[PDB]
Amino acid sequence: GCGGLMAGCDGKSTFCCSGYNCSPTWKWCVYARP
Repeated sequence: GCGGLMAGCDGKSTFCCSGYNCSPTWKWCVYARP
């Protein structure tokens, strides 16, 4: 659903809320920085 700032993601393809990005090494959603 909507997860951001160390939010539980669990999935390298899981999408966060908005502006966040799930990390495959930490399994959570944090700020995105390409």
